[PDB]
Amino acid sequence: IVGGYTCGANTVPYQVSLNSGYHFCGGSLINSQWVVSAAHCYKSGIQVRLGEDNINVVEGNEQFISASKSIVHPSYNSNTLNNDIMLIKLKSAASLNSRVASISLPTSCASAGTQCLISGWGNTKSSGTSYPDVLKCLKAPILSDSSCKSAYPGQITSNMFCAGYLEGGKDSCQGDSGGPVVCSGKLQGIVSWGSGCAQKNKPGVYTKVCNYVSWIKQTIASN
Ligand SMILES: [Ca+2]
Repeated sequence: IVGGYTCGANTVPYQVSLNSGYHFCGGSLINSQWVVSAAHCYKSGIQVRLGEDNINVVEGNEQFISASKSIVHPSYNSNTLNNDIMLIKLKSAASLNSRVASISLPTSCASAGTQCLISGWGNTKSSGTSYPDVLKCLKAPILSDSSCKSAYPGQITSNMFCAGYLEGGKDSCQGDSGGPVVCSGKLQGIVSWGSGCAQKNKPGVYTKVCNYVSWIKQTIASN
């Protein structure tokens, strides 16, 4: 997260860290046994870390649970990043409490102008590299589809939306991928891609979760 603020320990209780020996992507807990993330975060050997603030220090509220199954969306396209969503099943159910909690799926899509919360442990600089150890937060609005398509000609599908600031300075970034965009208490986006980070006229692009609710619910029901 570039240009954000320190969330505070366990104030984003649905945020997860995907660990393969190190943090490499975010995700969101959607019930006691399932996480949603970005398909471009796919790899084998994932451990899901819940209840994290400082990902390099054991602070006492963590739960570490290995993945038993990962399901990349059937139509994921790694070249365009269309359908950049995957589901991860945990080997055992998480213990839900005030600091580890699921985020509701949306019943309706969010409109441009809605303010959302984006969070992650990704890079905090637009030029250079500095990775934080505590969770960072950003409040950002959903941008109009017209402005999104104008920023990224020929690259925005109906399964994507832009959020952030056309003036630059505030954005998600590398290492935030897979993490949540929460608007009015519902999961509306997944950190997916962008051109650099926090650059003028290049806002972040997010997977549009409301398009996938039926697939998520059907998949969870049968796996
Ligand atoms: Ca920790």
